[PDB]
Amino acid sequence: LALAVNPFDPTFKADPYPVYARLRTELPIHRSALGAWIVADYTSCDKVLRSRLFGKDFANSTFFDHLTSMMGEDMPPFLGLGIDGDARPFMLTDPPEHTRLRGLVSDAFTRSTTTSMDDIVLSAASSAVRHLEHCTDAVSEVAEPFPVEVLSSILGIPDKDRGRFSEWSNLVAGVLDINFAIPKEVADRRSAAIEESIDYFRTLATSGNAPEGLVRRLSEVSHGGDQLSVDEIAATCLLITVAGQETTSNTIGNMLITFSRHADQFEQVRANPQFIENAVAEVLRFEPPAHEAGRIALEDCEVSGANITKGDAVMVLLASGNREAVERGDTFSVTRPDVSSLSYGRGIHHCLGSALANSMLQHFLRELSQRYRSIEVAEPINYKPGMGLRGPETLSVAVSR
Ligand code: HEM
Ligand SMILES: CC(C)=C[C@H](O)C/C(C)=C/CC/C(C)=C/Cc1c(C)[nH]c2ccccc2c1=O
Repeated sequence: LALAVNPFDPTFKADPYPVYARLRTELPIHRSALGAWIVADYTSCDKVLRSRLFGKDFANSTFFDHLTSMMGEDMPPFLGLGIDGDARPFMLTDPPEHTRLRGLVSDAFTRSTTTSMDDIVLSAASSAVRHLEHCTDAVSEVAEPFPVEVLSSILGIPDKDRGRFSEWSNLVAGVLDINFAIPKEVADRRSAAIEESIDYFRTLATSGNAPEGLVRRLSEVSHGGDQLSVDEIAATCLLITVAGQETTSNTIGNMLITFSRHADQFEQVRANPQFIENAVAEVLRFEPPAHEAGRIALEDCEVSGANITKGDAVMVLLASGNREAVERGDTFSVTRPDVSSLSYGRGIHHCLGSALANSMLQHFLRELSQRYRSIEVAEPINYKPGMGLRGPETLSVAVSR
């Protein structure tokens, strides 16, 4: 009973795994009575992410009404409060809408993320890996600019707007997570940036020669007469700008913390470079940037003797499931000839950007291990606030050639 009260943030934040452990041995599923259900075991986690009895129409759910009443506080700007009720082009939706949007978007997205763009991912990774030896904070000087540079290039942001995009990208990044520890002027400041980047994205799309890249390809995509509207194109641009920022930056920070804590596993990478991909999957497993994915039951349901009611919110603990996805799951091992993970979700909503995040993370680690013999981060680590995401706020790293 005192286990439930334990998720979250009484510096459950700083280390949640032993508590995730308690959950799996004792209380695999429970009503949070903050509001939602909480799910901790690999098998049910997979099961719920995959099932067509669970969806993501979050704006039309009672969940935020409930959360807000419980918190006694107004919702901060959040992806999927959508824009004006319409959370749809944010993929916080179910078939047949999600199906239509996913198909059109992923067709353009892949064409903008092929091995032709690889050189610029490497360039961004190596610059960042290089910045690490003369930075004060690896979060704001290295992890956060790397995905901003990459996405700017994927999207075809013109040279002149790079400064504008990077500023927007900064205000919007926290709109991925829920955080009720956000003053007013900052909600506003962040709201303006949702509005201004949607304004800008429309205009770039309707205005022919957007450079080669995603904005332009989102315009050209056509599946037998079917095609994205211009508000769909701009909302998708924003979704992609938010989706790929803090997930990627948190993971760069967490990767760093993890090789600091396990110097031998790093040694393995620098000495065995054929394991670079397996190591990335392992970081993402051991320290995922998102500890939860969310679902809404579309139907009264049974998931392992638990009784879920139409319209209940279900919090899927990706971070917990992962710790039992492989044998000895509490050991960080980059040599796992395996790497089963929930960090990208499963089923129809499987992270669309996951080949790109993997590419980014792999080039980053490859440059990292080729450039440096050791990395050490100063302990203890301060983590960003928020409900579902986990990664460091600041980071001091010592590095050696
Ligand atoms: C950095 C590592 C990343 C992780 C750990 C991550 C994780 C996620 C997770 C947990 C979801 C929810 C999946 C579910 O509900 O089952 C998601 C969805 C999504 N992600 Fe990411 N992501 C990452 C990087 C990216 C990047 C770089 C992009 C874009 C460039 C991206 C674009 C999206 C999109 C568009 C969706 C919605 C998919 C849908 O509903 O069909 N992801 N990803
Ligand atoms: C998934 C979801 C809507 C969860 C809850 O409603 C709110 C919550 C506590 C979120 C924390 C982080 C979060 C939104 C995680 C899953 C997820 C990620 C990582 N990226 C996305 C990108 C685009 C669209 C949806 C998601 C998503 O749901």
